[PDB]
Amino acid sequence: KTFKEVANAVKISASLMGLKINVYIKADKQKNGIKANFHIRHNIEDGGVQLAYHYQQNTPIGDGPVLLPDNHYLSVQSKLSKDPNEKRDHMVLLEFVTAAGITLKGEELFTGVVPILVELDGDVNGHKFSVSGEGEGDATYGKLTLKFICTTGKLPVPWPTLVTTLVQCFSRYPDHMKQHDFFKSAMPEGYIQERTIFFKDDGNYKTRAEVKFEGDTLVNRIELKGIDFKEDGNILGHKLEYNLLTEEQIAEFKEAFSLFDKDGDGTITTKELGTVMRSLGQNPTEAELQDMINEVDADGDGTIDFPEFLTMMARKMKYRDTEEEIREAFGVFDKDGNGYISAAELRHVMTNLGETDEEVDEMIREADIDGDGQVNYEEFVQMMT
Ligand SMILES: [Ca+2]
Ligand SMILES: [Ca+2]
Ligand SMILES: [Ca+2]
Ligand SMILES: [Ca+2]
Repeated sequence: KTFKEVANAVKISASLMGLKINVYIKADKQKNGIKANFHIRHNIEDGGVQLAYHYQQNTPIGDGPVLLPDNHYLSVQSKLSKDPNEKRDHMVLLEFVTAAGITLKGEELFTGVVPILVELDGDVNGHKFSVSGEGEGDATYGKLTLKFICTTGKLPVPWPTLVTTLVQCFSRYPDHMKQHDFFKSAMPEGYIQERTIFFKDDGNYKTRAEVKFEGDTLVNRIELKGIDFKEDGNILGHKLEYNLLTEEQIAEFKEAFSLFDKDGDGTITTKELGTVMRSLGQNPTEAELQDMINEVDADGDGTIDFPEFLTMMARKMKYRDTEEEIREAFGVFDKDGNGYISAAELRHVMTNLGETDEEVDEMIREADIDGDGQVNYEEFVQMMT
């Protein structure tokens, strides 16, 4: 087992304990609708991550009865691409969205393929823009395919920052979760979707959208206002990467999986998760272990099977680690907090994980760029590439 593999297991253990990557939906009885919260992580060019914290409210347009759900989440897989024959400033989007997080007439409008139209008018720090999108949704699979054009010329913000704003009625709700689909229940009259999106260390978007059928088209009409942005920051300075899977990356995912799946049955149970977390000096309760599993447990059986684990690792490719998360993983090895992983510290962790003085020294010696016999933060980072 390499230093890289053990560090990777340590990061995934902390991710399973703490990372919240889903779209969390709650009933809002006062508004006869829902609230949601989630965050997005945008990759900054030449390294680092820009966090976008989303707060959402949805309220029905009509007086008809709607479904108010139990707490649950949407799990989003999105791919951004370019149309090689498109000269206009554009974004091609493919998304698969599935509801989970509940353990084991409007819906009728979504059993086939539904044309979509999106229209956005934006104003960020007084830079105005418009976007038009079209494509189709196939809620049977939770599938969206859209192409968007900036109709005003050059988009003054990165396309990725508009993805969440630019139709959750296309989400796939599993059969055991159909009563919890507010979005389809509000159709065809539709819903108002409002957000505030906080770009950490930068300004915020405020959005208001009407999502409803106009004939047999699902239309999303949006207004967006951004205030308090930095003209040279990551958004108005265009410093976010547009978009982002090797056999090697998959094999690394599997090596991590097999450290949790100690009985080799192809699933990770609360007991198995607990065993690893206790070995890294955490002490989660049964209820907390069940909540960790729930974040990843697509089928709601109460375990993480192998494909569930690989889906989570694939989705985590859009959630680049923050300094604070990497410092936390470093800290599991750097138990005395002095900024240096000693051979003693690496042996303590390796031992606790059930993996010779020469083998430990050898591991240090590989990561130890500066030759001091210890691993500092910068060397830890470099070792994980
Ligand atoms: Ca197992
Ligand atoms: Ca499962
Ligand atoms: Ca230390
Ligand atoms: Ca060193």
